[PDB]
Amino acid sequence: GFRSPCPPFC
Repeated sequence: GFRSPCPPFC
């Protein structure tokens, strides 16, 4: 379950 803005670039 990756998505913007997090995770994983938060």
